[PDB]
Amino acid sequence: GLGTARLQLVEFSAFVEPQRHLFVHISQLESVDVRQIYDKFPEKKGGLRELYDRGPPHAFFLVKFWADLNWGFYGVSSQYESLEHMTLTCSSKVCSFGKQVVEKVETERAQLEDGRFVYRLLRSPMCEYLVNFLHKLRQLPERYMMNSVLENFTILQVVTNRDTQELLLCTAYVFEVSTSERGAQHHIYRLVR
Ligand SMILES: O=C(O)c1ccccc1Nc1cccc(C(F)(F)F)c1
Repeated sequence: GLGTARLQLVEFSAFVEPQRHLFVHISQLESVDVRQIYDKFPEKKGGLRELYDRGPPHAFFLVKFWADLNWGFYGVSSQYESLEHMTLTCSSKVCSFGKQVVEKVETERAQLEDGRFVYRLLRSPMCEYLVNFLHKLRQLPERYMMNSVLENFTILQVVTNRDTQELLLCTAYVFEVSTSERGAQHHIYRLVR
């Protein structure tokens, strides 16, 4: 599972609507050495290397997506849950060739449902930089070219307890493209050193 004692990812998805199309989808464990990816994110140092030093290390995950790009409103939907009532800050950074080019900061209040608290961030509009980027990527004539382009782009999500500023979840994403026959796919990994 992608999660800690305090906070779990229930569902994640990114999509376009005119019946929607999902680029990637997680509905709800191998490891990887964070040193192998230090370079994919800034040495900002709000990038990965510094965050990991201050831990906790069990809070840090890597997701590799093989996206489905064969298909307007662009959106992202996240759902988390916990047994504690919290307020969350969710920070998402896009990084391109080592440099942070987007930062999006959102908060969500716990909601009571079925004996647990859920934190629903639903249909957030995907930022414009990403929509435009996806429209170009969609044009490329060959899957191997898309992957070459995508090798230089990563996303980092940082979820903290807003009232204590404790990190609860830190997730790095990296991306390739799948063929239409093989649909979207993901693999989740703990990060270690
Ligand atoms: O959608 C935005 O505006 C977004 C902005 C900054 C950082 C991440 C963002 N969204 C996001 C976050 C995680 C994964 C994906 C996607 F999977 F769509 F690429 C998109």
